[PDB]
Amino acid sequence: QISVRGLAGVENVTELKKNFNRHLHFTLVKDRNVATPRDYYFALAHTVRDHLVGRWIRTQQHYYEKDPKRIYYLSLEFYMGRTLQNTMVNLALENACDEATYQLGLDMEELEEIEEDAGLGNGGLGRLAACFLDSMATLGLAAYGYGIRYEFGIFNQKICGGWQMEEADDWLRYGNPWEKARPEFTLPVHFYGRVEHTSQGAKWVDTQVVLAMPYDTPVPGYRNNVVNTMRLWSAKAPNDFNLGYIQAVLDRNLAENISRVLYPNDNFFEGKELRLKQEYFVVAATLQDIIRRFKSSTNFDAFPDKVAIQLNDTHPSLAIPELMRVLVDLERLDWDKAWEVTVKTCAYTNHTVLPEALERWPVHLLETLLPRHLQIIYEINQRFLNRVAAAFPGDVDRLRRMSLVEEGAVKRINMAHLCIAGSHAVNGVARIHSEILKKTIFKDFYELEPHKFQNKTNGITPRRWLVLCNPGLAEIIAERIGEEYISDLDQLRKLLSYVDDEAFIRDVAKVKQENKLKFAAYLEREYKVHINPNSLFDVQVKRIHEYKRQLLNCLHVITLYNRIKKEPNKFVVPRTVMIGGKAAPGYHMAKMIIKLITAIGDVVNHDPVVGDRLRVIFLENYRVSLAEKVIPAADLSEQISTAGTEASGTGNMKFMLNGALTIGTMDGANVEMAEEAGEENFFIFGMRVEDVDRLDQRGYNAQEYYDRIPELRQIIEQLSSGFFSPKQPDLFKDIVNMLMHHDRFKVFADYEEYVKCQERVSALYKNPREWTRMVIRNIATSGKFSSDRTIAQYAREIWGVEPSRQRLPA
Amino acid sequence: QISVRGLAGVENVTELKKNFNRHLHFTLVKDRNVATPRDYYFALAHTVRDHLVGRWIRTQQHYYEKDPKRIYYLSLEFYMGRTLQNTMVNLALENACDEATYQLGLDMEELEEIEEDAGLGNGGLGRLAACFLDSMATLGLAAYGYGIRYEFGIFNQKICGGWQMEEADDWLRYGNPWEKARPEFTLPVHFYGRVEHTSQGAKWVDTQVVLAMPYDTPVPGYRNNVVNTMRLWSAKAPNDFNLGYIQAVLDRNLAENISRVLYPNDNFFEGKELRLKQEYFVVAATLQDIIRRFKSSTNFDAFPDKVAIQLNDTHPSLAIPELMRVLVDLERLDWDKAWEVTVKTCAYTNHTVLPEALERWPVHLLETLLPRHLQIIYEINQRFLNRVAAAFPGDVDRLRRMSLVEEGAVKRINMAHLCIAGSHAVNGVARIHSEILKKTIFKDFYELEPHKFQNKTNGITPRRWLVLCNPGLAEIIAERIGEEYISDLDQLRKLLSYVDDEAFIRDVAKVKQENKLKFAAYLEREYKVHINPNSLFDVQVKRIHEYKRQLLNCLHVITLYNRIKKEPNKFVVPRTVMIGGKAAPGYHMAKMIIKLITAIGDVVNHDPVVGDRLRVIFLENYRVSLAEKVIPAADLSEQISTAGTEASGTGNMKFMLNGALTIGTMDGANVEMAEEAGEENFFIFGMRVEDVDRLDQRGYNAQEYYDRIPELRQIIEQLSSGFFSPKQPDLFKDIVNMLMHHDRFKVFADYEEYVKCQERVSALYKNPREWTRMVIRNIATSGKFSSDRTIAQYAREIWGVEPSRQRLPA
Ligand SMILES: CCCC#Cc1cn([C@@H]2O[C@H](CO)[C@@H](O)[C@H](O)[C@H]2O)c(=O)[nH]c1=O
Ligand SMILES: CCCC#Cc1cn([C@@H]2O[C@H](CO)[C@@H](O)[C@H](O)[C@H]2O)c(=O)[nH]c1=O
Repeated sequence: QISVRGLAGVENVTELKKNFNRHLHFTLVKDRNVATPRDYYFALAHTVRDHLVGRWIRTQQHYYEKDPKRIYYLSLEFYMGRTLQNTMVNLALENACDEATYQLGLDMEELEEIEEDAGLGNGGLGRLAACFLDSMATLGLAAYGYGIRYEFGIFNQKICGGWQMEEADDWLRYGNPWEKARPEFTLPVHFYGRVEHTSQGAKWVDTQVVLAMPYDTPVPGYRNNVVNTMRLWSAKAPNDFNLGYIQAVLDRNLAENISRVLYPNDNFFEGKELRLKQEYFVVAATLQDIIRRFKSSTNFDAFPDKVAIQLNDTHPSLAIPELMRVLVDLERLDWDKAWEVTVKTCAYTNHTVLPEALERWPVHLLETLLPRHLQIIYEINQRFLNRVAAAFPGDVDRLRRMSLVEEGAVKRINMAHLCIAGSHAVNGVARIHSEILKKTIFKDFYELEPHKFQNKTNGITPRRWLVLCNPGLAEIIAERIGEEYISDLDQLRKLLSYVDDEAFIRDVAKVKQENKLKFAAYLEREYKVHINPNSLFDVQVKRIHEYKRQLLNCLHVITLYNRIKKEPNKFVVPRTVMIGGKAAPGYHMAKMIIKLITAIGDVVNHDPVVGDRLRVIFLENYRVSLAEKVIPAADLSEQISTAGTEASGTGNMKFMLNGALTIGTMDGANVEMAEEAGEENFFIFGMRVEDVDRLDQRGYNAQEYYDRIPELRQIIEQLSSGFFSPKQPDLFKDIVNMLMHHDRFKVFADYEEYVKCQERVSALYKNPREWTRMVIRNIATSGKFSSDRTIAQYAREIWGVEPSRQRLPA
Repeated sequence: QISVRGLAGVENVTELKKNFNRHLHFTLVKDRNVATPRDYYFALAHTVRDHLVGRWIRTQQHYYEKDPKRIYYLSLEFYMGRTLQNTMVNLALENACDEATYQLGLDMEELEEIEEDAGLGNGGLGRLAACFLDSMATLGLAAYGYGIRYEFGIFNQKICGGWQMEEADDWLRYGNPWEKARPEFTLPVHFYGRVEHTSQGAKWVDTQVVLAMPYDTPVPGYRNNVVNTMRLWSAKAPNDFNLGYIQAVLDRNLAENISRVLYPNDNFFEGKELRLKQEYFVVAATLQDIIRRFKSSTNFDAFPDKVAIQLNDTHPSLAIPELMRVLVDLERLDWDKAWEVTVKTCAYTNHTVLPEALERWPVHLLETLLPRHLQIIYEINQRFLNRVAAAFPGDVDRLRRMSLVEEGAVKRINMAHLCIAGSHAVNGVARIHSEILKKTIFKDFYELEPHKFQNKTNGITPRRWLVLCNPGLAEIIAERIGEEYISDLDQLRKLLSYVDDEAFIRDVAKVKQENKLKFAAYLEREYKVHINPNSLFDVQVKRIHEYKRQLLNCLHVITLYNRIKKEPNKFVVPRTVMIGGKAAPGYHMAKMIIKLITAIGDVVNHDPVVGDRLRVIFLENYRVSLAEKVIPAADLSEQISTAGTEASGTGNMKFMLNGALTIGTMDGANVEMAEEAGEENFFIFGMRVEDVDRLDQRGYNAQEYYDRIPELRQIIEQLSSGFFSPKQPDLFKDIVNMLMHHDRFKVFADYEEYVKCQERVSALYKNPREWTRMVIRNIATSGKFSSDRTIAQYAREIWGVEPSRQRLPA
């Protein structure tokens, strides 16, 4: 069908069809009279997985023989999504399977829709993990993702009467054809117990044992025959466990609960024991696996030349005292030497500066659960604070600020402080974010060790986020410049000499129109909701958080509605405003925000005066596979975090890649996107970081905006008075209250400039042709935002390994 | 190698080898450098399972087209053991795989040893289920086993300092290649709630929902290409379940605990809620599956002509009120008609008369858990007691004795009474057992409905219990008479004209000698224990229970030991006495018995005066696959239950089939075995049933035996005084106590006659040739004890279907 989806050679198609029928008969134990479309999905999925395995085995073999430095990416989240289409794209099988399945009388696309998302993440942090893995394999690095195999991932979101309801995400119900259980590599992990001191050193004893059983998932590189491994641990009880006989067997579940469920908090710390067990679990089991692999090559000086461990935020920060524990207590190296190895091995990536998101573990927790690690942490803190003392003599306030140990109410360990002390490199995830670390929360650490601090601006994989979700756009780009851009995204610059080409202008507009027709139809079929496809598609999708200011967007929507009612017969550029995202379960304000959005939709969508000029849709169950549909269909990308709060953002990059214009604050990667496209090709508004700081020190008084801006006062009164909630007049008193008296994110301060920048957007949209040329200018400069670039920088500047675009033999 | 294991045709062997390598590469994702013998087992197992599936699909299809009456065997236990070798035997693949694996440089036998037993049963009742399934498939009946898929089966037994220790049997750890999950046929099952009465009839509401997910296991017939289905249900939570978010997800395990673990009590009732949930669960989910299958053929008069449900004891007795519930509350048939259908559909098999084993459920339990079923039960009891009243007017004591409802302390439902009332046929499991039912516990029910009562003497499958475990013996039998006996065991009679053939005598003795050498070597390799293979192998293996009188055997062993010490230089026929079996966890006396046995072994096995004349070995972890090794190696089979307590026994049959002589009481099937072999070819001793009854009514006084039998007094004093437990002189005071004052099983009363019958055994053993001719006479008359005969009788006399030895096409 389309040229970027590979060859459909007669030999391949005939071969695919017979393996499909074999799996249906032998693996699935069905015949064609009883098979449902789900069985068809599995047969296709098993048939596609056969193509990986040979490559997977050879790649693991090549690494054994060639013995390169290995990268270990430790993360509590891997937000993978579906694997089938991605696997086909990376093996060039897409058109062959399309053809093969067509001939069997099946629709491949209808089959793809049956696959469950692997939702083993919350949002951006877990999704960066997934892009990173795809990029490591594409660049031929000998790289292993390590995490937890959660039985339940991020919950499924349902809306009932405008409120979010949470349902268990039972993603394994039908089986997962992508994983291979490896019970032969089960490893013990210890908890509780106590520390004995001997002649021979410390010993950790009387521990409970949880077993960690690994599951391997293949991660294929783009068309290079590399297939790396994502290893996820599952918790299993030992067999003498407790060993009522009955009750002892039933209690085996208290051990296995460690890997049962992903914690649904995003940018918010919760200090729960079960979460700490999860953190230790992945770290303890992964380090033994790493040491084991290293011993099959006694002399640990070469350890840092054979091993890099990346920490995906502070979730796996216990890797640091754990590496020490093993090195000092079990291998019996002296402190100083183990410490050199540790620092040289480990590196730390920070993903936020929000105070409520940082990990600070109560000492009484570590004390019970991990008494040895606490001793090690105390020792680390003591020797660290002696370097600080020595370099800044007499500065006693520095010592209390830098301490890994926080005093006060209950003593806590600051886990970020631990990571900085124990890593040779620390990085933020966009340039402005990295500067903020150096200027604010990590300032003291920077003056002590400037050479640790770096930036590695985030990116996204152009395989999932362009080829896979947007084949139409990929195809027209490939007609003009070839296919090489898919693994070298900088090549999109060449699209700049097509900015005045009339055929290209029309092709970009045509693709966008198709994606919108397809998305509108998906809204009607799967959610009985009616949208006008000629409207501007104004979309904000990401987790629900006050810092992301979904509330700012709400105020704009209500403003547009009020203007329509004031002058009904005046022309306005019509929009569909879509907003989506999950709220963490205990986060009451986020849940109120979701309810406000649908309340606004109840009023606006049923006003006959509005017609099809304005539509407000809340997109249910936002997740990876829903992003692959809505992103290509969007015209305006909303990236409107208060400046200084969005560390980087990655959705922003998804939208730029796929031909939507961006309205955004100078926050996070937005600053670098605008700089790449040129600020003229970007809808920038609102306070900079500097302005936010000026307003803080003076005092943020919301009443001031409410007094000076009549459009805003009318919205607040409408909110206060029951206009959007006629049966519960006082439903939104929490929101108005926070807006008026405790807004940490200054929603009013950006309101005026946001509404005005929004009119500039509608104006550009009235001129289809200039809208599209600006789109071409975005797409054409999105190259920097490939995770291949991000990973090459990690490889050269942190891991000390060289990337490779070379094919391995087939 | 041996002719009964099929052809090894060049085409088959070449084909087997390539599928083996395919599975190793594609299913297991290993290559030959990294594979361990466990991977080899799996590759063989997957390669063998491919041969079933085509047959499995065609058999399920044939039943759809031909629409015969279906048999449903409902049981809480399926004691399957290993599947690989059995599968090869039934498909005639054994020598081909042997050859195929030989050429790949593997030992098939070493591979077979890696398979976990499916220990989803306790002992004889669960094992009869397994023989029955094999026989139903061999006889071409359209028959389905239904049960629970336990995550943990009967516990693994370890001995630590002579005491039993219990370990979780984690049989699924590595996966089960034999089962196919079928999550598409998940069914809801209800609990708790309450009953509402409407205009329209009763409604059961406000229930908790547990989902039942089915797993299908193939059951292949012998060489006839029939492959039937064993369907086992797993408990799953619904997704809105509880829906802390965290805690709600973790609590999903309270629902799934239903299928977590098999209750380890054998011949002992425990009234625990979790057990009742298990019973309802299998019954509720199986009946919907049955009704569903029946509707794909509204008029329920034909239901009994399309469906038979066998109840494997009273465990699934709730099938009766449940069938009523569905028929009356959901299909809205009137009471009388639903009741006719129910009785005509259901039949009940009783497996014991022991009072402590019978199920009597406290009403307060059914009331909370199954309020509707209780109402239905009350109604059943009322209409039943009106037939009784009408047929025996004024007999008020009969009414209290026959009531499904027992009065007293706490009210209970007698589940046996329910089964008799609601079934068209009730059967015991051996002739004497069936007469006892008619004369004692079910006498009143018999006078009301004589036509319900039948006998169906148990049997065992000659495929597992001869061909599979004893190929040597099968081969020499086949040389003389052909192969047809394997599915027509009555043909072994022909062996009678070989009783005076010198070559046959030597071949039978030679096989026995081989099995003993092989078993002795298995004892040294796997348990570092040293045995003399020229000794008589005296074996008692079965669950540990006072009724089975392992204690009687102990007294004999101690007697032999004391005779040796009295006259050390007198010749005695040397023996290895092996005793094995599991004790239920809370059954203190059974655990004392195990400890006594090993205590006897500590003394006897280290006395230099004894030499290798007497050895006492306790066989650890007795289970199905350990039975397939020890049974063919045995000379004397010990079947020594007090007369009237062993309903049938089936081990007894295993041993007769495999060339051991039997020492036994006239109990259970022993009566019919002796009658088939001739009492001269059998070592019968002790009280008959009549004698036991005479002693009861007079009073059993143990002191009397202790006063008259000096050999016995010496054993008791030795026990009392610390001879067998030097460090805890009083260790066995519980045993001596029970023996002296509360023996419900009259161990002393049979002691004298047992010791004397034992000397007669040693005497016959001194003359190898006459020992062997007696063996030939046993083997040759074991035909009656084929479960094919048992099942043909169930088919003709209860189910109303005709068996079929016809091959289905390949
Ligand atoms: C203990 C660690 C806590 C921190 C954090 C988190 C950061 N990010 C996102 O991480 C994404 C990947 O770097 C960024 O693009 C985005 O700006 C940022 O909010 C998340 O999506 N969730 C988080 O919990
Ligand atoms: C509620 C039902 C209770 C009863 C019973 C049981 C019977 N049998 C055995 O069932 C075997 C199969 O019929 C017999 O050979 C044997 O004599 C008998 O003890 C068991 O092995 N376990 C039992 O629990």
